Amino acid sequence: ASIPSSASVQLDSYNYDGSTFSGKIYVKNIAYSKKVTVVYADGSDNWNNNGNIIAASFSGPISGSNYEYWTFSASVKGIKEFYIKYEVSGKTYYDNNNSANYQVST
Ligand SMILES: OC[C@H]1O[C@H](O[C@H]2[C@H](O)[C@@H](O)[C@@H](O[C@H]3[C@H](O)[C@@H](O)[C@@H](O[C@H]4[C@H](O)[C@@H](O)[C@@H](O[C@H]5[C@H](O)[C@@H](O)[C@@H](O[C@H]6[C@H](O)[C@@H](O)[C@@H](O[C@H]7[C@H](O)[C@@H](O)[C@@H](O)O[C@@H]7CO)O[C@@H]6CO)O[C@@H]5CO)O[C@@H]4CO)O[C@@H]3CO)O[C@@H]2CO)[C@H](O)[C@@H](O)[C@@H]1O
Repeated sequence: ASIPSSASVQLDSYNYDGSTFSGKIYVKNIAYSKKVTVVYADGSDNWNNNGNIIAASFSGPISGSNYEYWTFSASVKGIKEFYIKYEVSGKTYYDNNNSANYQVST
């Protein structure tokens, strides 16, 4: 029911199974073609040069607003933390939980 005040992209929710990492993200609908991904760090907290990636996809719009929902679920066996990246209209935005990124306590 609650949504982002101003961010172009912001984390709705996330979860880890031990097996599987999933979640939802708030995306500001600024242009039609989008690219929203989650980039996480090693079970050893290694970023692999931003290479541990997980593509999210459009799930549904949020009525009464200029924001929408994207979802991500994938199989991951080792993960310490992550951040969210968003590209549209040649611009990039990020959700890095105010530079600390999101820790996954597994
Ligand atoms: O794998 C299949 C498919 O993958 C890609 O498509 C992705 C998008 O990349 C991704 O962003 C997401 O789209 C969501 C979006 O996030 C939501 O906001 C919503 O979209 C709204 C949108 O916000 C509205 O503004 C409105 O869109 C207008 C648009 O503003 C206007 O420009 C025009 O769109 C044309 C566009 O400019 C052209 O580039 C072109 O694009 C074509 C591709 O060329 C063609 O190959 C094929 O993919 O279809 C594309 C779109 O048809 O033509 C566009 C029109 O034909 O008009 C639109 C309205 O038609 O409305 C939409 C809501 O309808 O929802 C979308 C998803 O529903 O998810 C999609 C789907 O996976 C990749 O871009 C695409 O090429 C691949 O086929």
